[PDB]
Amino acid sequence: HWGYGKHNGPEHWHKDFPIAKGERQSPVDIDTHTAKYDPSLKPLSVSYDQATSLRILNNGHSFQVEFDDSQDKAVLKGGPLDGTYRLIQFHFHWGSLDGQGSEHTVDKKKYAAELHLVHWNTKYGDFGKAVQQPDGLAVLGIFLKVGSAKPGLQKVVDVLDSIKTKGKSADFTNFDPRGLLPESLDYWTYPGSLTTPPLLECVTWIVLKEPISVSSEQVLKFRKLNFNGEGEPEELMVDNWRPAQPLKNRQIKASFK
Ligand SMILES: CC(=O)/N=c1\sc(S(N)(=O)=O)nn1C
Ligand SMILES: [Zn+2]
Repeated sequence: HWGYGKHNGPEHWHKDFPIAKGERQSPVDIDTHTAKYDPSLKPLSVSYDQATSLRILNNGHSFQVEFDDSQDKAVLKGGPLDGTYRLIQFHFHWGSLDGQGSEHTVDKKKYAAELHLVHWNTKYGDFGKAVQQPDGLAVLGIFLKVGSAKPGLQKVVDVLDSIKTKGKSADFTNFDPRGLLPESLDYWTYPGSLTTPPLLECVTWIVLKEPISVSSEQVLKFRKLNFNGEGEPEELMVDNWRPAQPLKNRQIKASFK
């Protein structure tokens, strides 16, 4: 099975998922001096006031918080998007050390972690259909840097002990994802892919310029999770990030000058 270890990590994925060597793979390095300002780009519209969180799960590759996406409760619109995209879950990627952990890089700089807010395009009716379309998903990427604690993240950090191993889940209601956003919504955007298998090239990536800061104690907690299931030999959940992929025939656009 695929993973992030030496024998089943990102450089092995292409044997089971040949699109790994595809034309619009993610993540990528964002070169700030060659990104193109596009003033036709609209401001992002984030409407999370009615979000309904349900559950948090250790999926063996990360942990994810799931939302009710049965109606237009929490949606993303605007930006480079046409149409409305519903939030279905968020998850993180992080490192073993503070100098690594993000998937995207900015002028080759890595961040300590990267938050992904995953949304799907409601014109396709459900998530499984949306991933088969080039404009099926929109993922909001937010960088984490180590510094001062983020209050809005503590409720997440506090329940990780209850989902330590693969396949564990816990009730996680009334979580407000607005507490995870930076102050500014300026962004870069490019067409790309899911960054874990099946690596489908169905994503409009929206990567926020401004990182959020978390404390060392907060990220430490991330690092105490386990890839393994209960009763199995312990393998700490760290470095669950894919390296930057070739940009190839793509342009990164910026919403800001
Ligand atoms: C949200 C979901 O069900 N899946 C995902 S989201 C994703 S990511 N990391 O956001 O590009 N990769 N995969 C496989
Ligand atoms: Zn992700």
